[PDB]
Amino acid sequence: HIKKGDNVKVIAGKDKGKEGKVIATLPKKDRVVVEGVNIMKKHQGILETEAAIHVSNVQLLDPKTNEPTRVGYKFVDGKKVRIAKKSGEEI
RNA sequence: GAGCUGUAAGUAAGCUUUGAUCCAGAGAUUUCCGAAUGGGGAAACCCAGCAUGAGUUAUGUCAUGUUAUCGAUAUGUGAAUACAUAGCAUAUCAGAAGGCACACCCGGAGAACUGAAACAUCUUAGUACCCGGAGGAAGAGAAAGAAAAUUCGAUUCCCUUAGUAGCGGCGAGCGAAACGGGAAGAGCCCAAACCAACGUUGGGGUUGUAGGACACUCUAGUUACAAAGGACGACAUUAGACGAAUCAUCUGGAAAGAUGAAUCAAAGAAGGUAAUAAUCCUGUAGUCGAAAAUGUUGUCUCUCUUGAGUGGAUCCUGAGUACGACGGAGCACGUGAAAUUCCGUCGGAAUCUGGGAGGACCAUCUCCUAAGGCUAAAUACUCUCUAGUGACCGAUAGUGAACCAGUACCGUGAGGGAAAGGUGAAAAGCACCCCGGAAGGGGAGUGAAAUAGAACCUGAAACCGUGUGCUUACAAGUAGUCAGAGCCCGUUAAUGGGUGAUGGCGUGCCUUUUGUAGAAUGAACCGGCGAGUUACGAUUUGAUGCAAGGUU
RNA sequence: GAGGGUAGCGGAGAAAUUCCAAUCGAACCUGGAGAUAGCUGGUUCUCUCCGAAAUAGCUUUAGGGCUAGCCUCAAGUGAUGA
RNA sequence: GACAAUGGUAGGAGAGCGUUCUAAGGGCGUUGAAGCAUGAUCGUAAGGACAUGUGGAGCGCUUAGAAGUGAGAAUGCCGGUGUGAGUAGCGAAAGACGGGUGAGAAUCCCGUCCACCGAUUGACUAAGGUUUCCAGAGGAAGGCUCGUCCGCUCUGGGUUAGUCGGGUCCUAAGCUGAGGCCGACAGGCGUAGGCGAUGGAUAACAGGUUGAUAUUCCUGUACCACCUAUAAUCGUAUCG
RNA sequence: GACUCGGUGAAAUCAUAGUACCUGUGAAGAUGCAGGUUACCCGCGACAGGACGGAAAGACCCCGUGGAGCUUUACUGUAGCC
Repeated sequence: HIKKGDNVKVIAGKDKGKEGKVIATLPKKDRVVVEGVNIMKKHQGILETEAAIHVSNVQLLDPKTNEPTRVGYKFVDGKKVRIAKKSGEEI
């Protein structure tokens, strides 16, 4: 659904409306780490680190107008491509 | 199509768009024990022969293959004993052996407690157990039949006939069938007479509205029975792919909730997501896809293939069988007037002008043709698969087992057998300071909440403690009830709440008994669990529809 | 002392109903099996109306059962009750 | 608005309360559901509301339907916790003192006296057990008290054979046996042949050494079986 | 051993208990009922009369149309033998 290094928007949670770059992925549990989201404080001094959120809480913005949208698959070329729902432009 | 190195957090060293892991169909490798099979043996071990190979100056050692016992088939196959029909040796073999599914099927063998209010005939019962065959089913099956109609026409299963006929120390109890309505539905091959070959099957032929041999007119079938061995196109099964439609505001640690305005539907089945989502995620409706491997089939291929036979004198069918007597068993039917069907022992028929049956037996009539074999479909059952369903369970429940359970543990052994689920949305699992040898604890910090800190959701009663308002050391108490001063409080607001100087009355509860304070029985206390239910028949009452008719 | 043999409708016994894995007048385990019990014990919420018997006959019967007699609920026939 | 009825066991009849689930309709809940705790509330009974604290996600109402639908007794089953009660007991026996260790010593370590066994409580070895053996480090639980200690916990170690005891040697009892005999089925007997010590045969001794092994390792001297090459009898042997 | 101190620390039993005596009464032998008499609250060491004291659904006795073992000229069968 969301690949590593793509740009997404937080749709739900405590940081709703925060653009970031995915920098990690956990497909086994469906969780993804997005930079600047879910910062947590650990005890071991206090080392602040970023927690992983649910993959169903982030959306990909349109390339042209930066609008959160769903991903489609036209599959014209021999390799399938990700197509933005709002506009056919590839995401 | 970007991540990966099982459960599992870490600590490491590494692989991967040259496309890793992961999923599916085919191949390779596969130690030792175990039918275990080279010989032994206390299974998972020990000890050998033969052949061919490396190693070693040689011996010791090592590696890869072969050697169990019984069957059916070659070869030699000279003992008592001069045919020889003992043994005895080698060769060949998708020949056997053992193991499951508390389940279904056929056969062998075969109890008891119990009921009859005792008990032996009888019943429970041809049931349990044991053994031995199998097969995806088995078994049965092409009339020596059912009957009495102006007849039907292989077997099996369901409804009905019916709790009827009948059986029975005629007690207790047991218990049919044929007609009629349905599911399914095809039937064939041998022996014999005879015709050709030197106890191989070569032809010929298969039966009752009588057949064949023998004399006589004369141009389709398929390996699921009916004889059996292959070549040839299309659908499904075992990984997948695409797949419509939402944005704000308020309360929150968090929106899917509330408040407004928009949307998709051949998709409003469901499961997740920091709370209750048709439009956030995985899916659903619908529509596509198969290297290679299985199964079901369709086509031509392949094999195999002569049918009506008018006469009718002579010939043919299945024997120690059919049947009888004696002793048993089986048919709903206990020897009874017991027909029909079987086993052991003896005696023993007929031959188409024959033989058998129609509930003893005879006559007449009617219907069939035994003593050889094979045969699919309608039926029974469920280890274990792939989809699903529930006015079923929700941790003392549900399988003994929601946890690594037939495991802790118990027994020499065969066997018996438990207890144990829940932090949070996210480990964000309390850095640091202080008391202490530690354990533990008080602060700080994380979080929405730490009376959520892993002996971790909620946290009832028994039971054990601390503080306090009233009360008690002259008193005889199933401990309560009615009457009633003083002292301390102030509620769901009303003829209020707590404590109790003193007076009247009063010998627990259950079970069982003519009768219990009873010294008759039962309970240490608290919690959970724990006993007239269901399926087929009969009868009566209420309700309801129709009515000389009602209902399948 | 070591290694062996005899098993329950059975073994062993210089004999006691003595022993066969800590209870043997007939061992242990699983199954038929929820054997049978005319005998004991137990059997869970609340109100309203009515309300007994402990007798007769028969009984392989006497602490069991059956019919009759006394209770209750309905539908009926009418002074037939005291 | 009138008169008349209402004690009750075994039993008969009638009307109701509450619990779980289901179908329709209509409603509450993070502005806090169920459950739990408390109170001076309502109805003829079984029972029904309301407020507050705790709790943190489900649950009432109306009519009808369907039941694993109501607990104080069964010497009832399972779990938890009392009473007796700070009561009985703490499993044959001689100990004392001075040092050491340590948070903590009648109980651990070292030393000196004393006491007990000595056909033995001493020294070796079969069966059986199966790491209980050694060293350093530990004190939650186990040890009938204590514990710094341990047959307890953690980490790392320890068993050396041609000759000792068993296999490539033999056999008793007994147990299994190709063919074979006998039996409803299984399977019961049994010959040749095999298996089977508690017995027969059979080549090593004395010292030394480790925290833990010794006829095994080491030092010094032996013996048995089997291989290889080279020399003695100048064979009509030799092996069976 | 018991008894007094330090350490450790069970069991049978148990309807709730603020648990006196005498004469009488009662299902006929009362801590609990009637009438009298006596008794300030709470411990420790001892004795054993009674709570029909506590361990075992009384083995004696009688009942069940209940079991099991044994005996015989009880009934009906049977191995075996002639």
